[PDB]
Amino acid sequence: MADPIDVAMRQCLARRDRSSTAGQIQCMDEARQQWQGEVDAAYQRLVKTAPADARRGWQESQRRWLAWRKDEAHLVRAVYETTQGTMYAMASADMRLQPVRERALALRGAADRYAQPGGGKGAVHRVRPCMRDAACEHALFDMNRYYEKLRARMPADSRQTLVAAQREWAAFSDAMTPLVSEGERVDLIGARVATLKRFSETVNN
Repeated sequence: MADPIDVAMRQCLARRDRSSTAGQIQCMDEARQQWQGEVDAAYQRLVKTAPADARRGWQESQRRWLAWRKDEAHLVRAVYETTQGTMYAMASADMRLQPVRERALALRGAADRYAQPGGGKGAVHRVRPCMRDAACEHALFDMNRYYEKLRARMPADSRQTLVAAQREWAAFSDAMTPLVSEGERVDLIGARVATLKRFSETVNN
């Protein structure tokens, strides 16, 4: 079943008074704010129900997530201020929406797993090097490939915002590795690959 937030956004995008580009973006911005409320609520359930080791681990991940989001907004602006047109304005709005949605669903999945009998066990596990897992190694390889392509295509002024955003993303990624499955670890990297790839196809020097 679709989440009511996404059902509502769908209905919103169909509104007579939201057909303009500003109206479409406003629907997405309203959805993003609602997803941010679900981030905060799922994080609160998690802190109240998780075992102590996982609780501190997730608290660390959220501190790192927030710091990344703060600087990633600067990177989003630096990329899209070199663009023109409503296709790019829409892409930028979706850029802002999806990571909030993603963070909410991850927190929800953990809080649901910790809430049932047994599931709290094994919440924190040891960190194996990414290079043992060909899936992780391939995703990392692509990430650094698109990172370098993006860095080279950006105006010299904003390169420091990519450096800063990516560094805090990686610290967020590291905080998450002990708390999620190897598959989710790979998907965290794959999601960052897709963001950097889109940036590299968008920024205009």
